Amino acid sequence: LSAEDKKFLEVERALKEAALNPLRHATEELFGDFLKMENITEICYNGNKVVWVLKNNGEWQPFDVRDRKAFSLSRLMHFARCCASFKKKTIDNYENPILSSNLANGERVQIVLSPVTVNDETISISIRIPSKTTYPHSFFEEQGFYNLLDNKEQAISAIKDGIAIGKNVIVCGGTGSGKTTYIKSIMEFIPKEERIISIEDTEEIVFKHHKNYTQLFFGGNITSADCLKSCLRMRPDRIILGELRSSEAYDFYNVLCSGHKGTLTTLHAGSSEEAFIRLANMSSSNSAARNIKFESLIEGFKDLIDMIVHINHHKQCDEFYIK
Amino acid sequence: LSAEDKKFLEVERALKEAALNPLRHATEELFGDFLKMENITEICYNGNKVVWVLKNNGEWQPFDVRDRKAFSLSRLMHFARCCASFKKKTIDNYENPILSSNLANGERVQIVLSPVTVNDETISISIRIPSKTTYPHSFFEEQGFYNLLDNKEQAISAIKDGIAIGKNVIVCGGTGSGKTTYIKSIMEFIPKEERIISIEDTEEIVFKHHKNYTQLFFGGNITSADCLKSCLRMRPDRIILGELRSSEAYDFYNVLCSGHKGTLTTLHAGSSEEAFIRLANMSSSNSAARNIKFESLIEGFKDLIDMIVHINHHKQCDEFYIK
Amino acid sequence: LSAEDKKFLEVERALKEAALNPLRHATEELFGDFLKMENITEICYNGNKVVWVLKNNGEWQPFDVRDRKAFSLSRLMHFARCCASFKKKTIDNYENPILSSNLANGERVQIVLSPVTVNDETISISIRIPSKTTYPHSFFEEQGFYNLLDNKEQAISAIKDGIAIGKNVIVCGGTGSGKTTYIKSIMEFIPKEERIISIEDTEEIVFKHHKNYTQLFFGGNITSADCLKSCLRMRPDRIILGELRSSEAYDFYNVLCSGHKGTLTTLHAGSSEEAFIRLANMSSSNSAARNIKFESLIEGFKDLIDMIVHINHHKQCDEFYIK
Amino acid sequence: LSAEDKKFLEVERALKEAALNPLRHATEELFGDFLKMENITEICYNGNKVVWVLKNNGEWQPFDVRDRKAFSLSRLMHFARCCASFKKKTIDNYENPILSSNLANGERVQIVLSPVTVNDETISISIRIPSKTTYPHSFFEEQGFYNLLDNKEQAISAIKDGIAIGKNVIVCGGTGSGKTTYIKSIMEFIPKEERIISIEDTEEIVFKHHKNYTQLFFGGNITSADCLKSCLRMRPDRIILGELRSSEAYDFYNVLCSGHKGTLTTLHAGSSEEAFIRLANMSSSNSAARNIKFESLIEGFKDLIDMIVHINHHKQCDEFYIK
Amino acid sequence: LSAEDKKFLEVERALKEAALNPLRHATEELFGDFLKMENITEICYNGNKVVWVLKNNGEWQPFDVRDRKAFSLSRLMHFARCCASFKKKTIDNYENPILSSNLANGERVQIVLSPVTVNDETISISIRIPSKTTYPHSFFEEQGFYNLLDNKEQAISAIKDGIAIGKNVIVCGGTGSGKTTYIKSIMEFIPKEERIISIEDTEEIVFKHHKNYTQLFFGGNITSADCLKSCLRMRPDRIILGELRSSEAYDFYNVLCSGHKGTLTTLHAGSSEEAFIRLANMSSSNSAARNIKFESLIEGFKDLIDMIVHINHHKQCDEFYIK
Amino acid sequence: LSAEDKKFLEVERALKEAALNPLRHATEELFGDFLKMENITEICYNGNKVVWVLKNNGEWQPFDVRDRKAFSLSRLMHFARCCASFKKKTIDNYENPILSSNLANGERVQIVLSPVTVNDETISISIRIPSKTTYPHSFFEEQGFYNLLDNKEQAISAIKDGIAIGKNVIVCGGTGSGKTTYIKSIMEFIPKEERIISIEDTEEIVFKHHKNYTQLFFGGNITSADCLKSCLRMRPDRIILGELRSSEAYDFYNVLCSGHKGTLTTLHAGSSEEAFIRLANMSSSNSAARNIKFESLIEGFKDLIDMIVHINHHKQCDEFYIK
Ligand SMILES: Nc1ncnc2c1ncn2[C@@H]1O[C@H](COP(=O)(O)OP(=O)(O)O)[C@@H](O)[C@H]1O
Ligand SMILES: Nc1ncnc2c1ncn2[C@@H]1O[C@H](COP(=O)(O)OP(=O)(O)O)[C@@H](O)[C@H]1O
Ligand SMILES: Nc1ncnc2c1ncn2[C@@H]1O[C@H](COP(=O)(O)OP(=O)(O)O)[C@@H](O)[C@H]1O
Ligand SMILES: Nc1ncnc2c1ncn2[C@@H]1O[C@H](COP(=O)(O)OP(=O)(O)O)[C@@H](O)[C@H]1O
Repeated sequence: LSAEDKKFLEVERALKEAALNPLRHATEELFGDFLKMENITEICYNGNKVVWVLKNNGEWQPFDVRDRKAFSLSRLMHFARCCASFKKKTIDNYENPILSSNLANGERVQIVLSPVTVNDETISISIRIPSKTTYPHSFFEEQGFYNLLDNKEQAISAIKDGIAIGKNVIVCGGTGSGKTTYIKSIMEFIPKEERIISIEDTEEIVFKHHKNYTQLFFGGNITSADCLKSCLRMRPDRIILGELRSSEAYDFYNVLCSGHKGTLTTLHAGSSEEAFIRLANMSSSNSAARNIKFESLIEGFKDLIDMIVHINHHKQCDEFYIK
Repeated sequence: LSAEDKKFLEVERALKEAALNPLRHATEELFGDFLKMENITEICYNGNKVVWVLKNNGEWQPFDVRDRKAFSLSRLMHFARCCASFKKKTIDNYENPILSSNLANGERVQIVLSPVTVNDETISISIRIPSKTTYPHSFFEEQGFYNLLDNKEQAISAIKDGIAIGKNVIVCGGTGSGKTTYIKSIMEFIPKEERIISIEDTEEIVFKHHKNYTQLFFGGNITSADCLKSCLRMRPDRIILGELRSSEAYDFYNVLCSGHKGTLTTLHAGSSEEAFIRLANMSSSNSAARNIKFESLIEGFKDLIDMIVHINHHKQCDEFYIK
Repeated sequence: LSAEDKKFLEVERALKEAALNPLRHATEELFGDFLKMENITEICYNGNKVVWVLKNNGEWQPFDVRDRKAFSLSRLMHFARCCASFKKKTIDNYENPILSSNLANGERVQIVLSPVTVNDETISISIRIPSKTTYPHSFFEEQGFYNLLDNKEQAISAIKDGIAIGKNVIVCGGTGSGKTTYIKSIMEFIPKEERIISIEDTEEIVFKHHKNYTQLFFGGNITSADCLKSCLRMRPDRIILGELRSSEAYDFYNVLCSGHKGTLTTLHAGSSEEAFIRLANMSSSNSAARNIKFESLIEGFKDLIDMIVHINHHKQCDEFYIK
Repeated sequence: LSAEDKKFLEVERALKEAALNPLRHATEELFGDFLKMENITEICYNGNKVVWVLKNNGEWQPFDVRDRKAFSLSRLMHFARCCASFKKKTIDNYENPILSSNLANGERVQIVLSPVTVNDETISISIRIPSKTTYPHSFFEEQGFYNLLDNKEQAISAIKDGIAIGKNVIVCGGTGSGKTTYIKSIMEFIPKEERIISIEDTEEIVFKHHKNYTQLFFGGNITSADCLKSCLRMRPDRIILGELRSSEAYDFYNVLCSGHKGTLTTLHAGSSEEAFIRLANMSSSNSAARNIKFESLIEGFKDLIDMIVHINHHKQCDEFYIK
Repeated sequence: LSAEDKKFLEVERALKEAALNPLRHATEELFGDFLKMENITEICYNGNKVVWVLKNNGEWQPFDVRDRKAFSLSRLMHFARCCASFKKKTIDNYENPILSSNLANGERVQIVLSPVTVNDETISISIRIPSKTTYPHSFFEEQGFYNLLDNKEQAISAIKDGIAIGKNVIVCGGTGSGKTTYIKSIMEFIPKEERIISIEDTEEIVFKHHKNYTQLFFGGNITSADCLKSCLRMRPDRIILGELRSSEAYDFYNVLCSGHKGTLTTLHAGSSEEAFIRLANMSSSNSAARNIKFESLIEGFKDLIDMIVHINHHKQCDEFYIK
Repeated sequence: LSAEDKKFLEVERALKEAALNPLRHATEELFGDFLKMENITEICYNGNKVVWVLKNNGEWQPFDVRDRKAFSLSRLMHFARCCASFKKKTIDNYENPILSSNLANGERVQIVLSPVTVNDETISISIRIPSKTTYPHSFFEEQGFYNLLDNKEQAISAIKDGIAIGKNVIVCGGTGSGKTTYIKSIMEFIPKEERIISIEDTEEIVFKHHKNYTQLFFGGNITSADCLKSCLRMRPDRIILGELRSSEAYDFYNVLCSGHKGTLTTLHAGSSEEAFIRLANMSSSNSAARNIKFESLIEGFKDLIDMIVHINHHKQCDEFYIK
């Protein structure tokens, strides 16, 4: 069937390779050395002959690229153009100086040009590196993930036993704090017989304890809401929503309201209460919420969310809310 | 008259068989062995050479299909196209990677293609098997359906008598819990002299006690609201609405507010209170509810619903709300 | 003037006869025997060779039509097609499987086809028979219409004296309970010098005690609201609104608010209070109500409605609300 | 200048007489005898060979017209067409069976045709006779207008003096009660030095005490709001708004809120309180009121209206609300 | 530069003169004698051979123009046509019988024609004469502007010292009461070093104590809001808003909310509190206010307005609100 | 690489210089002497042969330009056109008499022409000079910036330490008070290791303590919301939003609600409380805020804003709100 399968994919593969190879070459040329670096979370070029890399230890390390032709205005613009085209977009110095796209393997990219940047010779690029490593929960415990807590042994038992039972857990905190890395490690305590369905923007979640699952990805014309809606027609036991953002908020609400089994999700929020308040906000941005009261929404989540885990800028839990 | 009926149906039957036979063959070809299985509730192929089946006992059973040509990419894709075309739709790797359709006999089907799936060689399919068996209420009793209740004899008498009198009953719980199977066995206590009108998507309700009845089905351009609206112009005694979903919620509301006799329906809700809240929500998503207060809607349902029955994940009633 | 009047109507009559005669023949062919039956309220064909008739005594009587060619698929489809065309509509197995229309003399008809009905050989038809008989109030008294009341002689005097004075009365209850038949009998106590204007969908109201009146009928492009609005420009003493349904609700509201004389109307409602609540609902579905509070509407009707009469399924008054 | 004025008006007069004379003849032909009658308030033909006239004493008088060619269907229809065309409209048995128009001299006219009327041979017409007579306030006093009041001398002094000072007065009650006739006689107490601007549909208000004034009439594309808006740009002292209807309500509100001197108007309301509620309602039907609370609107009118006068069906004041 | 400047304006001047001269001649012909009159505030022609002039002493003085050809229908229509054209409008007896325009020097004009006026030979015209005289504050004091006050010397010191400091003052009252004349006189107490920017419809404000200022005027396609918005980009010390009316209300609100320096404005209102209520009303008519509460708006103005001055119909202050 | 960079920029530079040089000459020609002046904040020409300059000490200084050809009407008009064309706009005496644009180096410019100005020979121009100087925090201290406070040493320590920790600070006051100059000097206390991203209209913020940063500018089709939205996809540590205006308010809100690190911004508000109210207002003008309560928005900001600093018209802090 492989031979017969190769002829089946021949046309579609060919079309991707023609569109992606120019971008694979430009990406390696400019950022190969940096994308090879260990424990990095972001790479940024500020348009001034210096590349800034952000380590997981919260430190920014600059690199001089003054003597490289890859950081020549014409090479940078080629790269930008390869990025836009890959996602069927355009980037120019008029109606499209800001561009959102992805590299060949999925990492998100943000490019800005003149007139939006300070001047003529300044091109701005920033790439976000996905969570590509899985640390076992045991590791978190050893690194003292729960030490800033008063009920350390109570937190560690609520998480493990809570998720085994299928409670709706939310992991929140600021960017690059470890939310995605954390939800991944706790998937250990989901029974191995559970059917799991994930909704992501970029492949990050790995399945090492489950054989019955399906990954769903959004982008371009397929929204997050589309996937979630499709997900409900695919009989899941658990639903892992990569991260909440906007209108998906409301659709998420109803999924908890139909009394559905254990949902895992990440979200940007400063604390438990800022979360319950943030869930109501994002939820109002979606049409089918107009006739619903803000207090009605906040009181809903507070009744459906079984536990919230917040993480500070030092990658440690400093609040373990439980209902 | 059968000779004349046959010539009357000649053109429509020919058009359906032309469009449905490519589908019947492909469906048999891939899932014939699985659709023959007993006591199943779902069939899922996760695009990785294994077919997962969900049994009524809540267990998933994997089946290896590595040495089958039916699960070859070209054969799967032929099946997907046959699924789309049957419902006058299209499925492709661009603007239509997600598809909702039905098999020849009604079972709902969900298909996802790349770029939404994880990759190029991954096609995801999931089929939902309808409630095709009728178990007599006596059977539920014997299986200990009400054993988890403090008022067992009181519940069993509220149901039998309540429904004989024509009270508005609702059965909620999660997917595959047995709500449809339950409302079916309960129809025994509806007087045989009652005209019954049902509204379903897939044929599931059988009539073994009633001779005066009409079934209405929705799909495509015909909404559930449409059938409900036609229903009211058909003079029913009882109305069985297969399952509440979005906009129908509000039309449902009015039918209760007009004093109408015993309505029976199913809903996805975690509990009595979550139901009263859920009915208010879905009811707000429909236009002619704009000027209505959420508190007005929730209390309206509370006064009109005579009794709610919730079912856990073990197929047992764990709450018998009565007004 | 009759000769000169016949030539005036010649063209319009001819056009109706060409359109209505095919329907007069098809109607007699299939349902003549049933439309001749005494004390019936509805006739239904479920598409299974049996015609069900509903008696005023609440009993359904089946009739076997297995040996009739009028109930042949081709004869049934002809009938359906004659119904649609008469109201300038279309009925088919695609975008128009549900049809609402009327027979030649006004009775409302509801036809449903495949794919909405269960299958290929099932055509559903249901005809509602209008109130065509007038029972004198005395009759209601003799049949014990008010016996289930604690203040029987008080009810009988409030109705008679109340309507003589011109109070806003509402008759409510479920379908086929006798609301229309009741409002008709009480018209006896409206002074014979009153100018009366009725708004109906189907001619049912007769005038045996009044000489100064005008009947108004709605349908197709002329809504109920249109008639009511026209009615207010025709100087009425009393207004008899056949039955409240939707947007007419609000227009009805203002008619009571301008402090207008005695209005009679029927409505589907389970009880007094469900009525005041139902009047507010229907009233919000009409645009010019957006800026009005639900409590503002309910409190209005409660101040303008002078008495409500509710009727149960046994055709007896079981609640006589008075303000 | 009259010779030059005549040539200036030649083309417009010719165009009006061409369009109005077919109407003057048909109107004379059918209703000449009835429009000559004294003390009438309405003329109705119910399509059944009888013309009903409503006298100021509240009695209806029938007149047999069975042997008149004017009430022949073709002659009635000619009259209807002449009515429609005069106001650049159309009347037919399809999309325009209901017509609102005016006779040559202004009287409003309402015409209804089949299918809206009961049948083919039924044409309904109703004509409203304007307040064409002025009775001096002294006459109202002599007829016992205020005899139903506890504070007779106090009412009669509040009116005379109140209006002399310029307070905002409203006259309400039902159709044909005498509100317009009342506000007319009351104008006696408005100082003769006041510039008065009126807004009517039909000419009814006469000026026997004032020399500085301008009349504004609305109809067709010119709304009441239009005239009110122009009015404010004409520097009035007093404003007489013939009668409040829909949207004008809100524009009316603002005029009171700007401190403007004594406004006089008529409204259809059952009582003082029903008026304050009715003004809030009609005021909400106009856009620029969306963001205004119903309680805000009701209280606004209460503080601004200086005195309301209600009139029963016997043409007597039965409530004299003063602030 | 004057010679070079004349050639620069040659084309635009020529175009205005061709459009304005016909109107300069028609205006002098009909109203020259009246526009020359001293202390007048309005001139009105009611279409009945009499011109009414309104003196500042509140008296209307009629003038007979029966023997003038300028008041011939053809001369009046020429004048009307010259007015419409000047503002690029049209005036006729169909879709444009109401016209708002201005004479050559700015005065506002309102013309109404048949069918809106009573009849065929009646043309209505009304011209408002702008405040063209500046009385020094001392004069107001001598005429006893503050005598009806209990704290006369307190009022006179609050106004003088308050405006010197830059407090937000509002002058209100009815038309022709002296609001504009009053704000003009108090500009004496604005420090002469202040940059002043006015927003007017008609030039009325004079600058006799300030050298650094710019006048802004609205009309046609340039709204009041446009000017105010432009004004905020022209670094003003004080802002004098000729008069508040509608949507400008809200824009005005924000200008006070950004904590901006001393604003002077006039408004039509019966009293202090009617003003705070009127400011909230007009403010809601502007889109960007939808999500703001009426009580939220009223409480805002009440916190930002430092003092209100109301004037009665005798040109005297009868209420001096201070916060 | 500079040779290749030059050829890469050849076409864009040529296009800008073609469009910008006519502007550089005209600008030099009229305002060269004034743009060279020290410590100015605005330049205004009021169309009357005098140029007004506003000095940092709040004084306006007039300069006579009567004998200059640059202020000739044709030369001023050439300059206006050059201003409009540079920003792809048009300025004329019809539909575009008001213009908002910028000079060659960024300074904002506002131009008004007749009919908006008082007359034909009057062209109004006003130029805003950007904060182009950086004064060290120590300088503010020496000038007595905090001397008007009761808690001087407490304010000076809350600022230094507060900002070092990353609290959300806001600087408000009126135009030209020194908010931008203040936030600039305060950046000293932001750790040098922080990645800073700024959003301005005109380049004003300098970076003398930070090496990792990116500037974003908005104008034309690129909104402030756009840059803020791109900003969040660039991984900043601190975000400096030049100044809050309309819609950005709400996007700003969310950024605070996501727990994001220390944001610094400027706003036009009279005081702390006026700010919290002002943030709620501007935030409501943006769509996705519809379903949010004004009280919900005001309290949201209060909990998230860590400290507000207001500045009077003498360039001194007169209120130091801390949470
Ligand atoms: N009480 C029961 N005992 C054994 N099997 C059951 C029972 N109730 C339902 N089932 C089986 O479980 C499956 C799911 O039931 P169904 O009524 O369709 O669920 P729901 O509508 O709530 O998703 C069916 O195939 C049915 O035959
Ligand atoms: N006080 C009165 N006495 C006798 N006749 C009256 C009196 N008031 C009104 N009428 C007559 O009654 C009719 C209706 O009066 P009108 O003022 O037009 O009523 P409304 O505007 O309230 O409908 C008129 O023809 C008028 O001449
Ligand atoms: N104090 C005063 N004494 C005499 N005449 C005045 C006085 N104040 C105003 N007037 C005159 O009265 C008229 C009132 O108009 P105006 O001042 O513009 O008031 P508003 O804007 O409120 O209509 C003007 O023609 C003005 O010249
Ligand atoms: N504390 C200060 N002392 C002296 N001059 C100042 C001070 N603060 C600001 N300035 C000057 O005043 C002008 C306006 O300051 P700026 O920060 O741009 O105001 P804002 O943004 O609030 O309008 C600038 O030209 C600046 O150089």
